[PDB]
Amino acid sequence: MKGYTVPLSPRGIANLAPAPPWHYAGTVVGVEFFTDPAAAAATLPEGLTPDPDSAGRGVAMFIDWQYSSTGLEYLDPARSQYREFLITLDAHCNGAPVAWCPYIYVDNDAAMARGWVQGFPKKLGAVHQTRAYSVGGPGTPVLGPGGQFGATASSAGQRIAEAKITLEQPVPDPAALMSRPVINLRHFPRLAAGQHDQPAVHELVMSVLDDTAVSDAWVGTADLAFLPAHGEELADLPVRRTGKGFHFDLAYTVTDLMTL
Amino acid sequence: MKGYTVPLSPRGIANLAPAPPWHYAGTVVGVEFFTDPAAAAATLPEGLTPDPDSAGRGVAMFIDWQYSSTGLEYLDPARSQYREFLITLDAHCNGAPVAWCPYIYVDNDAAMARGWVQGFPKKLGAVHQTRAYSVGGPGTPVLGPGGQFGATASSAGQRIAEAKITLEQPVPDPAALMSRPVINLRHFPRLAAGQHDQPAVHELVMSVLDDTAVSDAWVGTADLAFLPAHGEELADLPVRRTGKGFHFDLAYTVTDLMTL
Amino acid sequence: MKGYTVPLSPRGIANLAPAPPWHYAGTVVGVEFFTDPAAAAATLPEGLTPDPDSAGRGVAMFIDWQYSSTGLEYLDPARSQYREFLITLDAHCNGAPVAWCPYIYVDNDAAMARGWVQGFPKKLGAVHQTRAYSVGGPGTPVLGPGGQFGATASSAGQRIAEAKITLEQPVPDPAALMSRPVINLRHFPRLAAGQHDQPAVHELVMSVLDDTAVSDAWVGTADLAFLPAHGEELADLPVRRTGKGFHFDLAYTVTDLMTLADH
Amino acid sequence: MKGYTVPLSPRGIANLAPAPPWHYAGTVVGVEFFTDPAAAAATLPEGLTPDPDSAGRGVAMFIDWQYSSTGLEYLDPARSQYREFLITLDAHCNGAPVAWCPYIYVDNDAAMARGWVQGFPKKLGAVHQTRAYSVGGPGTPVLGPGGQFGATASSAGQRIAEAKITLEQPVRPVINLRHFPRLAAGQHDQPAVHELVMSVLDDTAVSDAWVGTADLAFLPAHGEELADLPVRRTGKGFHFDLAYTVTDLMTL
Repeated sequence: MKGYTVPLSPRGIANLAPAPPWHYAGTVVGVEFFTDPAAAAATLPEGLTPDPDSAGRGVAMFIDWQYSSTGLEYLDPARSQYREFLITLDAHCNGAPVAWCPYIYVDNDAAMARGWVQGFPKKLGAVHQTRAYSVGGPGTPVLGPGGQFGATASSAGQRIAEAKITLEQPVPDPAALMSRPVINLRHFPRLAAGQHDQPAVHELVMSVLDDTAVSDAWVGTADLAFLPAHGEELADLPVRRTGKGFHFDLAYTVTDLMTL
Repeated sequence: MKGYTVPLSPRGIANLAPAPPWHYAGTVVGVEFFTDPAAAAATLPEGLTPDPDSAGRGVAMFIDWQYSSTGLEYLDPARSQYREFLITLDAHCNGAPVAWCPYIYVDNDAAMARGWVQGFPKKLGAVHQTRAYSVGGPGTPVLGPGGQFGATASSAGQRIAEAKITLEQPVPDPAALMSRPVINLRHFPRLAAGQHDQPAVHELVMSVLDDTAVSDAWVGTADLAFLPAHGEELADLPVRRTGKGFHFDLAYTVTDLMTL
Repeated sequence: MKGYTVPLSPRGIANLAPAPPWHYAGTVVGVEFFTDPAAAAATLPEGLTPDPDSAGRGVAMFIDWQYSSTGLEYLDPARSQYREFLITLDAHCNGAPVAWCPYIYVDNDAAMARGWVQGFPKKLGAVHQTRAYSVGGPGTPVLGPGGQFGATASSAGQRIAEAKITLEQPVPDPAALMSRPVINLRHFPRLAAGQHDQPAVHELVMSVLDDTAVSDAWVGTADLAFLPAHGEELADLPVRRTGKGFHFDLAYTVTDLMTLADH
Repeated sequence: MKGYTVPLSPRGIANLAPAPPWHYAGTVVGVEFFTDPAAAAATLPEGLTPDPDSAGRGVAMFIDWQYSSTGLEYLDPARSQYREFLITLDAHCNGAPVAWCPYIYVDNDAAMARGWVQGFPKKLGAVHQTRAYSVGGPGTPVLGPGGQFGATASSAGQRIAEAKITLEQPVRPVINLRHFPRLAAGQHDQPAVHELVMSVLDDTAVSDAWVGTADLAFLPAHGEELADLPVRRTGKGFHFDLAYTVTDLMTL
């Protein structure tokens, strides 16, 4: 019986995800937004406190990802490619700026499972972003000044987020786009009677990323809306205003995770 | 904060699945099959031994499920309805006949997550079965003698199982269809460096079903094949012989789980 | 080459749909609704006029279908099963009551193609309805008094319709359900430059159904709303009030189609 | 009653596709292949004849497409993005070399409808290709020598094509059949539209083109005939970006 996640199996192939290293390359459409500080604070786990400078600030990201491990798994895009929508909210952890992730949606089950292991609270959704093609022409925006990119996310057949950015200038400090570490919550419940309120796993974690790289980073303006949907709470973080729109490529490897 | 599974949230609505009770009503197309005893034995976890009488016997099931909890969630079929394919394999636990579930596929993420909590090693797949309609006519089989029903399962765009049954007569003892208790494995890994081989949760469990009911049960003949697929190991349990085909409605409630 | 729809092929198997007969068995959750008479009239093709008694009335249906033809195609549910949401609107054709279908959504491409051939203006969508299971218990409504059934439709990831019905009693006259014949529009455009407004096929048709049967028909109360969505116009027929809710099984065969007027 | 395709509507918004112009930008992973000449010939419509020099040759393409029209429709990727797998087969038209398209699969209904209008015999499928990301790293190949790309296509939950290319080195009109049947009794063998057409592309552009080696197989599937053009051997694999606009179609 081999495997990292279920199903465990004789050859360790059937598992939804094998053991790390997990490698990632993606393209991000991002929007800085501001919600009610109290609404953001309401989502925070016990160990985190509101950001004393930017409470209410968040970032919405729509990402086209490609995953691989040690065996050129990216040659199997029917399993290795997925699209993802998440928000993070500014917070502090012991006086240090961090980014809490309350909600995140993906269109792939393996990504969802790798997510839960990392503490990303992933559910299935349908996510899309405008793509730039280097050939150019009227079927594509330019990845440069004036380039417009749309993005959307749905869950259970309901639209939950719609966004648009217009690029203006290169990001002068690309590496600093990843400055705030992400905080997550590994959580796995119990089903034994009497224990439904006593999860087997429940721990605050900090995302650890190896060999992070950012390229082709652009900044501009942005529009963003969250839409009310049955069975979702994203829109309870209403967009009071939008800040910068961002477009960049992102790569890293995951082999570790810090339990806080 | 509130909720049973992730994401936890201010109102406990965004969670992929709320706490039990979980109620189920389903229609099952079932096929008894026989594979190599050694191939079946290779899938067994520590704690289970080969069945001394029927090693190699298993049952493939294709199910059209509807879920609900305490608030008429069946009124939201976009979330509550799903289709599922699984196999069980005859085994023994401490000299008692049981049914081990190595592989199971479902077309809904909430069902998948509830599955992991139960120890069902669910992955996403596309599952279909012929339906009988009371109105009759050339668009439907009869739920009765001569009625033919097809069923298929795919995962990652690859067909993994194809089945057909032809009904002959009512099941003589419908209550006995669910006689072998199902054994599963709750399993949730760690990502902390050095601990990828030390899962946080790893325990054999017995499925506990409340108020189990079966109706409209028919038996007849069957054909079943498992197809080799990249990233799957189902077809490593080759169908050497097909036994009985079954068609029945099934209902039960989940509130508990027995850790062995 | 062989085949009925594209792709045509050496063996006539690859086609999205073969020739009729097309057989259908389905379960319907239906809602009678009332919108603005002028909104309904705005969708009507040339040839149809407003209903002088019930202008603004329509019916929304959510259907779990199973298709088959001459070879037990229902044994291949990955191709033959699908879910469908449509509306019809009361109208008149030369003084006769008919039902115009402006919008319809389905989760299966073969159904979409067979639809286009019939003049049903089908697009892809995601459609669901609560199911009743004979075994009973807390996972299912009863198909009977008090039974509640929800239904929804989305397109392109946007929710466009949400419905609920509560059953009260058997339909008194099931034979008279959806008694208005359905009118559709076969339409296939041209792409040749200069001809983008000169479609190759453009004709009003009346749906012809063979051996129609209904069973297990119940009526009760209903709630229905259409939701605004980008790239959709369904919600421009706002539900001002709802009438009866319905639940029934439906079966028929298609082999024919009546052309009313070409272009 | 405005609109280009159905549904026609009061505002012309609900239609599956509006009128041209239709603009496209895409990335192609492709494989040249050789099947049995007689198998290719069996797919040919009236009006096309076997290629006297390369009968049996075809090309398989897996494409990640983005569409737009006159209103920045590419800002709505939930409708405007799609993935497509097709094959073409070498043939001749009136003594002249062309590429016949017998089979093609897309993951989007609007693309399927625009396809039928063009005479592409599109059905729904699930199509995927490896993507190259500029940022680089172990999650992506690098366009250039040694760069490896996989691609697959499925239909009705069945895998029908699997391909892989390895790039080595930097670097025919399509014929289709518009076809729309009749349902009126007695007329099921008498289609309302049935005409051979040549694809007309405006402002075509190709960029960043690479060729290399390739593997390709078509898998037998219920309800499909693609694998009845068995890949006997593969030629070149290739990778490139492609753009063009559609406003016209030539009836032959």
